[PDB]
Amino acid sequence: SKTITLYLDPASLPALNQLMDFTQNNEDKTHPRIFGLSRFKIPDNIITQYQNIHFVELKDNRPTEALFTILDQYPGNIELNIHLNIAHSVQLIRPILAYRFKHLDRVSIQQLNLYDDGSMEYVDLEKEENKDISAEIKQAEKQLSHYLLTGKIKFDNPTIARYVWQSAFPVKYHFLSTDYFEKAEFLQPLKEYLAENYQKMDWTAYQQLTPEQQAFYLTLVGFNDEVKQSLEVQQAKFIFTGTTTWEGNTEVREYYAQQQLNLLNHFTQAEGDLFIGDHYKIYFKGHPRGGEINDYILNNAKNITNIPANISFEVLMMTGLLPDKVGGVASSLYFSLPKEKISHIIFTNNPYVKVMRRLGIIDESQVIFWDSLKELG
Ligand SMILES: Nc1ccn([C@@H]2O[C@H](COP(=O)(O)O)[C@@H](O)[C@H]2O)c(=O)n1
Repeated sequence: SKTITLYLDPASLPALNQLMDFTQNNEDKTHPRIFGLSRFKIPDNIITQYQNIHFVELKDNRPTEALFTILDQYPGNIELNIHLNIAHSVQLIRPILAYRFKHLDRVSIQQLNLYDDGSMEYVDLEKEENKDISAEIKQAEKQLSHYLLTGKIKFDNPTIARYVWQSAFPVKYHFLSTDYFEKAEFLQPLKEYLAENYQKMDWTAYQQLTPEQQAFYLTLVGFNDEVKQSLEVQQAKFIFTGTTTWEGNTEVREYYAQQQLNLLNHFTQAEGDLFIGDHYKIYFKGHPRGGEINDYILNNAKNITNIPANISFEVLMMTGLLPDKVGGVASSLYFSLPKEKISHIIFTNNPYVKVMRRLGIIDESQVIFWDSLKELG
């Protein structure tokens, strides 16, 4: 049989890891590959070097039936090597299971590689604090069994169902935070259940690539020379991190733009509650989905250097280009940021807060929210 590798991710963290996997394997120019990465366009110069390389759109967190046409090109026995986003794993593998169903003799699942979406997994697990995890796991395994057998999705506990793929396939999980699993006492039954099927995301993998593969990887994530250089200057550096909002509105986006500009000034103005001192060069790392929110900071702020919003913050870590201090709105990027580089984390009782306090990312101090900082200026 042939092995076909599928890389599916609507978000960004998993994509970063999958792109690394691609890079690590990039010597093989003919291994069938199917990219379903909503946030990363593989440039055409790289595309033209590979054969049997395919692309599928995602819609509603699942590949479209365009996937069937790709797969039909491989008439032999095929084994599926699948990389997914943990939070949306159930939906992302739905059409693959559907296709498998129409082709039992030829199509089988080799294994699954699951990666965290971000803070979302943790916030959702935090909400199961009061439940009997052990009982929840068994229900999940049983319901997953029904899905695999009927194609129908029905989970009493959709959060816990994300973690029971062991019962069906060889799987490896890559967690943003292993600590959460090891330290949260109510999750001890999930931890033991997972046994040897998980590991921490290895942010040092980049260091082990050859220099040409590094240049290659940088092209996939879009970390160009111009950005690299401004982060190599020899001066004290602070990066303000932006956030965004789902709420496809305007009054909310606008409000978020205003508050985030205010939060910036609390960091950068002498009268601010968060004032960092006047010995740092200021940088802005807007949120990749910030849109107008990011424009708003660049249009109204003063002596600040922009790090193109599309570049995922974790790329700076991999390339060793982390600044001295990082501050801004609570974000998935703070789960992997070295502790001594945290200036201050602000939020917009609260499970996101509970998660970060449990992980020690924030202390017992007293959470600062958006709306408690006065309008400076
Ligand atoms: N200011 C920001 C915010 C998020 N991000 C990217 O978006 C991902 C998810 O972030 P949020 O949890 O903040 O939505 C982060 O892991 C990071 O890769 C960024 O690069 N810069």
